[PDB]
Amino acid sequence: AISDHTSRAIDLCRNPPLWGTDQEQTLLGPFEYLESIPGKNIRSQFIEAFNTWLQIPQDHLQIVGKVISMLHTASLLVDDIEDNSLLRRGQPVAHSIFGTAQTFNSGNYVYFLALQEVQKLNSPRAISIFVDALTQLHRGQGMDVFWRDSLICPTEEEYLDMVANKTGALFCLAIELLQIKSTVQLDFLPLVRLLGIIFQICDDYLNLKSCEDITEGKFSFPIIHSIRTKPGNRQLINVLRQKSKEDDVKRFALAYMESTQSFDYTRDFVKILNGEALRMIEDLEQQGLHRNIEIRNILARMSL
Amino acid sequence: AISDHTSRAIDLCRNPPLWGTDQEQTLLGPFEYLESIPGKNIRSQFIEAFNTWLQIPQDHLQIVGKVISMLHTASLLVDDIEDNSLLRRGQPVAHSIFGTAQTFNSGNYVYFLALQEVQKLNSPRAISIFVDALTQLHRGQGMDVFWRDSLICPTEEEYLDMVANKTGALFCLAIELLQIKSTVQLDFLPLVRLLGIIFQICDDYLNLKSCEDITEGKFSFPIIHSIRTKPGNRQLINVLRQKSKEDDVKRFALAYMESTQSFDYTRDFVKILNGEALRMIEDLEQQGLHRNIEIRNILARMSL
Amino acid sequence: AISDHTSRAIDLCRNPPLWGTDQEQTLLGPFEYLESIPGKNIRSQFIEAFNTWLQIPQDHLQIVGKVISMLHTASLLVDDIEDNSLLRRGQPVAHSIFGTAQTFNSGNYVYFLALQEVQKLNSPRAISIFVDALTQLHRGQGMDVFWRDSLICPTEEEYLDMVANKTGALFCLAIELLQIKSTVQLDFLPLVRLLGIIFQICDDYLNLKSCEDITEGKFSFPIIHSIRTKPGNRQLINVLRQKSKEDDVKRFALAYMESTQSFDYTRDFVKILNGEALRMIEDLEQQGLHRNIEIRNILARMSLE
Amino acid sequence: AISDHTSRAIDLCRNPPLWGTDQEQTLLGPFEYLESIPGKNIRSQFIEAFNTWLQIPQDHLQIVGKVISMLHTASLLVDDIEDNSLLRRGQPVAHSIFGTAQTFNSGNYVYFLALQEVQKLNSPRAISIFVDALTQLHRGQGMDVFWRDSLICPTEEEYLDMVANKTGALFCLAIELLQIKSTVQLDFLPLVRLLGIIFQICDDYLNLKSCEDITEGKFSFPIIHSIRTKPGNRQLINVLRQKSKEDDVKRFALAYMESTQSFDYTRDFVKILNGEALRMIEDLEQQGLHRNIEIRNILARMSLE
Amino acid sequence: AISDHTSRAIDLCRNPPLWGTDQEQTLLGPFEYLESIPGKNIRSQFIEAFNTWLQIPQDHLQIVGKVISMLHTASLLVDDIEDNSLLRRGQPVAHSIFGTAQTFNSGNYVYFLALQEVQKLNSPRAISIFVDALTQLHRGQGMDVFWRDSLICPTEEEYLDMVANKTGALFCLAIELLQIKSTVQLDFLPLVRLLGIIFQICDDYLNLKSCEDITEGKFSFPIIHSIRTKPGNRQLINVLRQKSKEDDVKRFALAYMESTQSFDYTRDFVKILNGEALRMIEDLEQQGLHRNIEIRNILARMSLE
Amino acid sequence: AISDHTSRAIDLCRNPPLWGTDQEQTLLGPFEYLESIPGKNIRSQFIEAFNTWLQIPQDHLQIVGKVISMLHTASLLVDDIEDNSLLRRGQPVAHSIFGTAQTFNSGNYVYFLALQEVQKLNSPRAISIFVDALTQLHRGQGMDVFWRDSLICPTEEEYLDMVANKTGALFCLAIELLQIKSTVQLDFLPLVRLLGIIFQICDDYLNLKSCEDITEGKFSFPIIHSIRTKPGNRQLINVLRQKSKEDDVKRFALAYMESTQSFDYTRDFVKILNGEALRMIEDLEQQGLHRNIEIRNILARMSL
Repeated sequence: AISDHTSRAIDLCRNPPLWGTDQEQTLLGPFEYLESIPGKNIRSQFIEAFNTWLQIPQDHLQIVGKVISMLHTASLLVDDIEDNSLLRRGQPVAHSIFGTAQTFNSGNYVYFLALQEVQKLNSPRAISIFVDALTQLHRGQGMDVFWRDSLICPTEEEYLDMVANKTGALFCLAIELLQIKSTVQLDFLPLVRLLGIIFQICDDYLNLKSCEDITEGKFSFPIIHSIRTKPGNRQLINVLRQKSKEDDVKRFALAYMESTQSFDYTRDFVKILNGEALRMIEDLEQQGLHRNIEIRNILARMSL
Repeated sequence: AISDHTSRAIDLCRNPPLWGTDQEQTLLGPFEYLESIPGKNIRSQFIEAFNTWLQIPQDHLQIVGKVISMLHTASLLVDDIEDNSLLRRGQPVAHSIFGTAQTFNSGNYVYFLALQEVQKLNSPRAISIFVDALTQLHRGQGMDVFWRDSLICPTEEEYLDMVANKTGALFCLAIELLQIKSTVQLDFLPLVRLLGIIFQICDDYLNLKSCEDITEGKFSFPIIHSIRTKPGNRQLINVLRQKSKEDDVKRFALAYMESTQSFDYTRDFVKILNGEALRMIEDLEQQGLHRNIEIRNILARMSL
Repeated sequence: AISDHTSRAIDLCRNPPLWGTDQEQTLLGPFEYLESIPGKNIRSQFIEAFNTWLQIPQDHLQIVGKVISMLHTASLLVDDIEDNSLLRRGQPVAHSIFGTAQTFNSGNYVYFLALQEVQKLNSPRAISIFVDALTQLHRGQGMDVFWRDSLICPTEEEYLDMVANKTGALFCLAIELLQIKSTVQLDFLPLVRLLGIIFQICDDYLNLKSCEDITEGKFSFPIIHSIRTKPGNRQLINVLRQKSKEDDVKRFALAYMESTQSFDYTRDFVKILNGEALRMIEDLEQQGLHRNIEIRNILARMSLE
Repeated sequence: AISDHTSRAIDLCRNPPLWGTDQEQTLLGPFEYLESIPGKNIRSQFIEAFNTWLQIPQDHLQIVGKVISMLHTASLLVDDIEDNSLLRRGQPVAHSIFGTAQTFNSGNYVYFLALQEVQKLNSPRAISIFVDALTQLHRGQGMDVFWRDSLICPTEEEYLDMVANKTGALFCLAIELLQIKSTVQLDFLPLVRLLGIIFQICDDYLNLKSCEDITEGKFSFPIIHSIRTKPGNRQLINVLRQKSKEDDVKRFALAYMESTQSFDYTRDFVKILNGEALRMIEDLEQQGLHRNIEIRNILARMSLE
Repeated sequence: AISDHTSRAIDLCRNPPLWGTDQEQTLLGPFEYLESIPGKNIRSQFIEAFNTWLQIPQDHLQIVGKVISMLHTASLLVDDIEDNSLLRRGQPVAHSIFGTAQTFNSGNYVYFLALQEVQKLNSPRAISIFVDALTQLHRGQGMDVFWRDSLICPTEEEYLDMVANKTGALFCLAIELLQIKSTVQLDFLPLVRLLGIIFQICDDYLNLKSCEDITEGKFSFPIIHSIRTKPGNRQLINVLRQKSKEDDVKRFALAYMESTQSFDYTRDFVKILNGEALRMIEDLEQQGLHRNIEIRNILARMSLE
Repeated sequence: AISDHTSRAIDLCRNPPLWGTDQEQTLLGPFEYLESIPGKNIRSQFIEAFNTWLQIPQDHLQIVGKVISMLHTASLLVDDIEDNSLLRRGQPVAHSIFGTAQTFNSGNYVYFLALQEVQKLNSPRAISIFVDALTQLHRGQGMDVFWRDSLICPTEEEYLDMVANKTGALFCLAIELLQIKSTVQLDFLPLVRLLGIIFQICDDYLNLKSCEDITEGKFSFPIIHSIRTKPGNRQLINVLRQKSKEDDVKRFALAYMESTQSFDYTRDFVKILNGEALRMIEDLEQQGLHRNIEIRNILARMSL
């Protein structure tokens, strides 16, 4: 009896087995669960906005879109595990059904599957950009969680660097992966970085004053400004550390934020940055590129 | 002074900052904490033993050892936080001091730093092997977590394929990385897979009999044999489900496993596998290599 | 002194004492607590509906009703302890007030008091039926607990067999206890078994739609259908394993069940079973019995339309 | 699809299935686990000792022994669940492996299996005795649990009545089941009641001084004496209420009980009871029976001197 | 090295050091925490109301008010830690931030500081009243804790005597301290005792029906009445023993108390006591005192109608 | 019905009831338990030593002894509650049987009963000294607890004055309450203070040469000296913050204490103090008091 078992073990050692579809369906549970929920789909619009300038074939666009979607969904899974959230897109979080271990494993597995997808493009530069983007994203996530846990308020420059590490990396990688097969070889990166900063700043106001950040202890842009500009009071720190859900705490925080006139400061920053972005877009058009209605639509569609 | 700020932000957008040491130091906290504690360090012996046949320079050996050490330590962090452990190498786990999210981020960051290090060898084959090994490791870890959480006892074959995915991948990657700059191009992979299987089985035996697997609900070789030898008895599986810390339950589990004669089965299994490994070694030496005392020493060191 | 105490003990050994009323009132605490809360009382209507066909005297009817009520309440106590519930009939459970040991003891004591009450009828058949019914009830409860604890989804046939063991036994015992003193000696067992299955399926459906089963991790008819209809998807099985008390998880589970079309399956099942039950009722009446409005009313009260 | 399922359900309603061995093995897990552990088995010797006087065939003896063993093991399971114990016979309790619900269901199922086994003897007297014994056992267990939970110290007479209900019922049932087929129709009940009282008192003494009762907050014979002899001191009762696992508290409790001189009281009590039991035995032998060495050996084994 | 240190030690022995403020502020942490939070301040109204009949100077009034405030706050700290409370005056308890030993020490230190402040009035009678009042308070607190821990329901008379010791002592001491310098030398003590009893009963009523007493297992007036009127029912006692935090158990307890009709009993009790207090007030005014609006106001404020 | 109960309540208000013995036996229960265990009764010998000079009647001596015994036992109860101890005089602590609330109430009740006993002496001075001594004791206990729980190491002088507040107060009170009826009227107080400090230092020394202070976190004289010198190596501090009972965690502390040679420090300290105390006894002997060898016997009996 033991001889047959040992022989089978040795034979499998000589000839490794083949991966099956059922096991892959087991390992990709949380990923599919979070992918089934409909979303905003901003990155697809961002990608098709830049294709009027580049004009690459279709299959390359499909591959890039697939890679970006995979990476974004995996990042969402891991980030929700880290921040201890409770809802996402109006539905329960993935680890409220499957657990922490399964969700973490699924996210990492999706990362490496996405890396496997890039190798079929046959370009070392693609591997280089992929690795650098992933390193930047992990740096940004680590700094965000470190600041949240240690209760040390960052300055504006540190927060902007963290945001450029955490959010703009995917946009920059998506734009750089398209330029491989294009005949246009200008430099689009500053525009993409500015757009990422604008997007992140806009989604920190429209989350409070059309408040889960207070409940989760987030350090957002208006919160940082309010903390820094008036160090004479220590009520916002205590409110953030309490992690309360009652409406009284949220109302108090909203009243204190309104008192210090932070919202107008955010509005002015966004309006100056938007003007600079429009100037950047205009400057690129005289280098030999046609007008871009879609990029202006994307820029104007969000504003404070 | 909005225009003093906006200018700084736009300047950083056009010219990105540089990563600092005081930030990499805090992103690598748990990694260095776990690396400080010394361990068995078996992989270094495994690498040095195989170097007799390959005979490669020293810088390559140092690079490969560093990569393997980083991968193993990151895997240890992630596995410890997934399995809900309390001690590691006789000291408290790293995630009881720094937290969960910090350990997660440190592990992933170490993965991608190791990927960056491999890129310096200037070889696409290295990237291919690295990606395949990481995919295999994540597959194995996911299968372990699934079986443990949902309470199904795997068969012997499924457990062996799982163990090959989780454990033998690192050994195979380490051996394949050295062969790039080596002049002998035989096939060592079956031997490495068999050695990995032997290592895992011996570890599973030594953990119980010289009991955290009983407390954590792990499925091991003796536990699988004891459960499947008497399918009409449901005592061991219930003990695994309760997840108890009491010593009486552990003593009862050990007595029950001794009743079904599982440890003898494990010993005979390992003996046959060791005989096959020695025959495999002797087969290679007839193709034009020299006698290797180190591999025989490491093989005979762990006999049950 | 020691002599007086020893003499009293020896005398009590020779002549045992008599049971009192205070101690019985102490031992019957949880039973009276659960009995004081008003309920639906479907079994009384079930007994009164079949009495039209049998036409037995009144005293036998009172005795049988009392026995059935005792057994039902004791089973409810034990079941509520085993399933780890929090509310019954809108009120706290008995073991949230009296503890677990007292409730266990009271339930078993009521079982054996009910067995004592049957003995006064002077019929061995009553003892046989009582023993068989209690054995079946314990078998069903044990299988339910085993499946819930070990996390195995039963097949539809296994679930139906467990339901027949756990729920229909009381109905069968109630109907057979009446036939001892009746001049009608036909066979009513298939009808009562079908009625019990219909009762349980309707209760399972009405628990969720119109969600403590999701919180307790129970395996019901729609949950089994939803789990087995898409074996490659493992969301409902994980939701059951987590034992959540949040509303969003319950809403997600209900939406997922609606995606697989389980409630329609349950409705069609119940419709076909009701048709068969009406056919069975009509063939009995052709054998010499009268028309029964009450059985039709109790059958038509539970229509998932 | 739906038609086949409905037809199968209806057919199983008409023809019920058969119980399998695979499910009886599942339901009888804890019972077999506790049965595998060896024990003293005093009841077998108790049955053998009385058979010298009665001289009944062997098959009846085997049946009675089986029934008594089943009842004893089920009562042990339920008592261990209710007592919050940790070890039995040097091994973990059953509900530390299987849970509480499965153990309770197994105990009740074994009760009803034992009741089924009695029915094959074809005697109404057996059923009567069985029901009375089970009622007495449940009364005793309930009274013990109530006193322990509510922190009321019973008097000596109340404790002795509870002990007679809890322990002596099995001995009485065992002796009376043998007398159905015997030609000796004397009265043995006072002797068996006295023997049960002696058994329980000796066990209570040997548990502490050859201390889980102190950890479980029990009210035993020496504890009752120590509490009642000095009503102005409230140290032992507080120690019982704290439910401590430390050795210092147990040593303090033993020292305090030695200060009260309770163990001597227990020894003198047991000595007088043993003398009365021997007198009772000798009274029976002048009515026509022979000398019984076995009962004298059983009596003399339990001397606290 | 060791010839200087010794010199400093002997120097301190010959001339002791002087107590400093930076340590006194450390020893008075929890006291200032609890004193900063605003309160009802009923005792100030009680003192001001009785001053109309006495007409003493202002400095004495300030001293007496300070003493009473310190005593009340220290008692609040000690009870709060004894009763395992979680909230006080809508804010977290002091011992959840500063620890337990610190609050213990602060309470005792405030007791003895208050004793030191009474020595300034230069009167032995003040010391006598202070010692008697503190002894009475400790007796009452001890009896309350004993009854709560041992699970014994006091009778109405025992509860009333404990309340008189626990609550009325402070009022009696406050009135007797003011009368030292007053020129009116009648007996006001029975009225003060009646007022204290009324205040405690009203607080017990308002705590439940305007429920932490249920969570902590306290025995109050309605709870005692409900337990004692139906001694054969053991639901409220068990609810108290479980020490639950759920809302369902509290709702059930309130419904049970309403079934017994305890709140009407409390209301009638308070009404009759109020009438007697008003008659007592009117009796004193016929001996040569003026009309007192304030005492009538504070008496009519404690009406449960 | 209601009328009878209301009449009884009003009658009780008119004529208050009388205290009973069955209630005193319930509130003075956690105390009579501790009073039964035999002890060293050092204070009785200390009182009897000083009576060879004062020559007072017997009744006053009995009263003073009773008062001191009550105060000491109540202080022991409260101290054991505060410091979270497990044993006292080889027996379980009182609050391991009766709970915390009952023991605290018993201690305070005994304090006030002892105060009631002093009033029978008919002397305002007695009340004054009683109140001052109780205040000093509470100050000392509070300062110790604060230092122990806040983990701030004190210096030598503040520790010494805390000890004078905590321990010497009872000795000073006992001696002062004896001089009321004595014709001899000099100043014995500095001798009493020095004797108290010597007693405390000797007991603290013998505690580690006869062990639970390390487990609890007591700041001994050798521990204070060890932390003062070597203002480096935070191991005795941390050892005193792990509250561990393992032999190992204590096997080290004794070695670390012996490394700095604190034994010689304590021995020299106590020898100098003993010489000073002997000299102080000699000087007082010249004012006309008879030779007294009881005090010298009680000083030499506990001497290093």
